[PDB]
Amino acid sequence: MKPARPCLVCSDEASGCHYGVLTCGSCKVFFKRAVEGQHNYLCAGRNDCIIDKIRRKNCPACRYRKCLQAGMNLEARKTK
Amino acid sequence: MKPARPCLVCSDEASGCHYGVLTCGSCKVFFKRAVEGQHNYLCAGRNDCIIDKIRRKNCPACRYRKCLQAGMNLEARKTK
DNA sequence: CCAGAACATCGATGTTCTG
DNA sequence: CCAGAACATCGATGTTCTG
Ligand SMILES: [Zn+2]
Ligand SMILES: [Zn+2]
Ligand SMILES: [Zn+2]
Ligand SMILES: [Zn+2]
Repeated sequence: MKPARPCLVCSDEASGCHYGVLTCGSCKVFFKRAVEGQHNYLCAGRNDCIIDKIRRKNCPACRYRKCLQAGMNLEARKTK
Repeated sequence: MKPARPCLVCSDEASGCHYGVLTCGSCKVFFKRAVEGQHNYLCAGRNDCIIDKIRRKNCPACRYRKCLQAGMNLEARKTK
């Protein structure tokens, strides 16, 4: 049992730099899926929901904001 | 005077009087499924999300709770 | 009419592979 | 090493059916 190396968006076990920030493998494909298309989702609360290995599923909206705020960007850990 | 036409739990068009309250196809099933099944429903906000035709999938814990506040009951009968 | 079973669909996640 | 396709298995959800 590992000392956590925590994903900057959800606190679950990071897996490497993904799109510019340490993150587990789910935020990587979440973000990739988010940016490419229609992220018009709505918060059921007050635009500030907690996140954590269970609750990242609850609010897509907040999760997308947490990706942005932590610096994820597509042509990063890449090109120019 | 009373709203008859829409779901008491998510404001989607009701399908008849299920387990005690005017409701839709979904909250009916959801309700039974809540009570009987063992789950993990965890609010990510403050235990007061807006449950509606689209944010209802976001917090099932709050859907459940809205269902008990509104009157749904399992041993509750039939017949118009 | 309604409860409840069936059926079908949503989508997150995890793996392994290439370049 | 990361990006990003493929393809899998699930849990949660939701609609239409049949008694
Ligand atoms: Zn994460
Ligand atoms: Zn939120
Ligand atoms: Zn409903
Ligand atoms: Zn909630």
